[PDB]
Parts: sequence; structure tokens; C-alpha cells
Amino acid sequence: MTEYKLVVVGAGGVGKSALTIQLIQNHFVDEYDPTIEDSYRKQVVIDGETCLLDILDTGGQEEYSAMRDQYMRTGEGFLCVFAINNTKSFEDIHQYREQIKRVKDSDDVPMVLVGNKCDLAARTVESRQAQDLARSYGIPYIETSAKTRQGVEDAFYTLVREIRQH
Ligand SMILES: Nc1nc2c(ncn2[C@@H]2O[C@H](COP(=O)(O)OP(=O)(O)O)[C@@H](O)[C@H]2O)c(=O)[nH]1
Ligand SMILES: [Mg+2]
Repeated sequence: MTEYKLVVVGAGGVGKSALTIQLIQNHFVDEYDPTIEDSYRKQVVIDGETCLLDILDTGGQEEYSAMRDQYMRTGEGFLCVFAINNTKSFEDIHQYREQIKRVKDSDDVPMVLVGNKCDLAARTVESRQAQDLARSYGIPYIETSAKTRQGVEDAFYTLVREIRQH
């Protein structure tokens, strides 16, 4: 069976844990210990192929847990997440991508830019701004809501399809 190693990165509070929990357990949590950093597994069929997702939900920043470094170096694809109502988290994306390019020593790394919390009103980051950023990196942009489930499967499965074109 094919395994796909995915890593979820982004500023604190954007919904990295919520997105992962939604994919894994199909439920939305209003509060998830921001310190909890762990890996989750899920068996799913994507385009007729049964595979196992090995997902690392990264926690704190400016820190390198023995596990994060491992997934960061062995990770096959990255979900770079920001929130639609958090301009700083969007501006922060540049830092996460520069970091990933450094670890892989490459500018061709499977990656998907995710704009989360699309269920919230009065967004401060327009879809167009994110689309422009994703285009500049040569990767897809997908909006999601860990609360309503909108785009969640699409974000993770598209990341798998990016790894496949690699
Ligand atoms: N309305 C809304 N709240 C969300 C969404 N995703 C996450 N949250 C909330 O945002 C806060 C931070 O989410 P969390 O998953 O802990 O963020 P992380 O720090 O990136 O892991 C929590 O209070 C969540 O309930 C979403 O899509 N919509
Ligand atoms: Mg978290």
C-alpha cells in the first residue's frame, strides 16, 4: 500500500489542528491544545488507489522537535495554511516556504497553499491575493473551512495529487 507523508505548517491559530482533526474524525473543535504536536494516520482511497496518509500537525514555532525535523526532512508534501481573516498569517507564508525550500534544497516541492476559515465573514485576505501568491510559487491555492468541512478533503487530496506529479 502506498503511503503519503504530509506536513501541515503555518502561523499559530490559523486552523492547522482543526483541519487535520476534521479530516481524521469528521468533527470541528473550538479549542485544541495549541501545544499538542503529533502525527495522525488515515487510510483512504484517492483516485482508485488505497493509500495511507501520515500527517504531521506541527505545533509551536521557532522550535525543532525531533519529530518535526524528521517529517520536515522526510515529508513529501506540505500544506501551508493561513486564515482568511488573519493578514499576518498570510504574510507569514513567505517564511514557511523559504524554510521548506531550504530543508529540501529545492524550489520544486509538493505544496498546496490553504486559506482557512472561509466560513467567517469580512475576510481580510482576498482570494485573488492568495491566488497570486500561489501562482508565484507554482502551486495550487484552495480555500477551506475546518468548521463546515468545505474544501478540507480537496486540500489534502490535492496535496497527494501534487506529490504524484513529482
Ligand atoms: N470559524 C472557524 N474557526 C476555525 C476554523 N479552523 C480553526 N478555527 C478556530 O481557530 C482557532 C485555532 O484553531 P487551531 O486548529 O487550534 O489552530 P492551529 O494553531 O493552527 O493549530 C480555534 O479556536 C478553532 O476552533 C475554521 O475553519 N473556521
Ligand atoms: Mg495546533
